[PDB]
Amino acid sequence: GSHMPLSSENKQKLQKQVEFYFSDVNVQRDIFLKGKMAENAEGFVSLETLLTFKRVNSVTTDVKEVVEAIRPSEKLVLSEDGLMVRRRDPLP
Repeated sequence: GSHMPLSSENKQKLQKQVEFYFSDVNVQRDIFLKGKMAENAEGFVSLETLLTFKRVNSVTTDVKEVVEAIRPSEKLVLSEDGLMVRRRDPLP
């Protein structure tokens, strides 16, 4: 969308896609994602990593748009510097 913005509705759609990858059901089956989460004790995963996932990549290629899409979430928490995101809740 280099030429057009990511609307509020599309931000909400992307928000749910990020929540999808981090959901209790999915995360427990994702060896790659769990591997990234285990790189630090807070379970933070870089937004650039998220940009490589299909459901995110089809919507945006800019970490800054991912930050705006994610912020409203009550299931995810952004790092102080806005370059990473983690689950609000501990692994099941």
